[PDB]
Amino acid sequence: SSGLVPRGSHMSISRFGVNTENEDHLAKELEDLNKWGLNIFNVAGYSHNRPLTCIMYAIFQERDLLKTFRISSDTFITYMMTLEDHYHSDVAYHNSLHAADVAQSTHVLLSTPALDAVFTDLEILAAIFAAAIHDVDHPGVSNQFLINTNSELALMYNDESVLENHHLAVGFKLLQEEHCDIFMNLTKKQRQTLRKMVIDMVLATDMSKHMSLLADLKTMVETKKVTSSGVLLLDNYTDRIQVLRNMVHCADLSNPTKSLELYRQWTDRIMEEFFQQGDKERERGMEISPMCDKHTASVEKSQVGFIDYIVHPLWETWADLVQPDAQDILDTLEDNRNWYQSMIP
Ligand SMILES: COc1ccc2c(Nc3c(Cl)cncc3Cl)cc(=O)oc2c1OC1CCCC1
Ligand SMILES: [Mg+2]
Ligand SMILES: [Zn+2]
Repeated sequence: SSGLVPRGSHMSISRFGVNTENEDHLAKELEDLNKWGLNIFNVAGYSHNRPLTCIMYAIFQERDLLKTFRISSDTFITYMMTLEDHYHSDVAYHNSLHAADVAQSTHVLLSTPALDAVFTDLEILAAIFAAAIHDVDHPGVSNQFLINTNSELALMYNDESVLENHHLAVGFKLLQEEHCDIFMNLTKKQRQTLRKMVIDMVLATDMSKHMSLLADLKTMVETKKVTSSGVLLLDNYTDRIQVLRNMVHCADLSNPTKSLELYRQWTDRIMEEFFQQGDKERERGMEISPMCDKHTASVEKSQVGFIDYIVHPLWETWADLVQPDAQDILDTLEDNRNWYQSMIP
């Protein structure tokens, strides 16, 4: 059988989009599965554009989660393909590629030396799952757009974290489609605890919560306890879920910390989507939102501002918490900032 599937499994790699011509190219790419340098774009190209299902399957075999929580390859692949299918392919940034990137990045962060032996397999399961569903069924417009157009969703959720709540509703609702219950064999107590942790992590991806989230994290860094070997000590549930909230938030905001080659592609996609919203706003006779105007946009300048006000402050604190594990991410982020700095017209 293929090294891409569990030993003795009947699962066909062709089921999740991989041809024999790309098996080796993909397996090579997957040698970087546990590294920040992994190229999710190549993975997507080698799997008929199903990077989420592909990367999640690799992560779950790597972390032995299928065996730990008794999830069969069939159930897993059915759920993942169903979920990936619910990410809008025609949305420039928030499609399954973005989710695959967050999942993969979350996967790498969970293994940072400073956090070793901190999380239970269940917490690990919830973090990666949360990352995978965090933007499912995203429409390509912001919460404010949904609020202004009196979206059914916005009414339903009282204008509070409209998208995020929706991502959660969809992510869990799909567990009920045919052969999609990947949590069937967890105990009742485990499903309850996982639900709560996922809800927590996905709501924290709401940007309007960023400031509050960053503040709490800085407070934790202050009182952090560590072992002789230098490993973080997160005694209680509160500290663990707070770190996980921040971990997924960091993965969501990890574009500028990746190689410049990848970062630039991520930047083109987000700008393209923002412009899509810009056009939608014009078509509906609304005021064009900031940066959603392709005509008065300043891409380079905006990236620098995004890094100075949002990304750098967040990663500087994370780097602080898991010191010195994130120093490289910190340097790459700085190198990338200066590049965009130098490209401003
Ligand atoms: C690579 O460039 C990215 C990538 C992602 C974002 C971004 N992502 C998110 C997140 Cl993390 C959570 N909710 C919504 C968005 Cl759109 C937010 C956000 O405000 O800006 C993002 C961003 O840069 C923006 C494009 C011009 C200035 C800001
Ligand atoms: Mg989101
Ligand atoms: Zn996201």
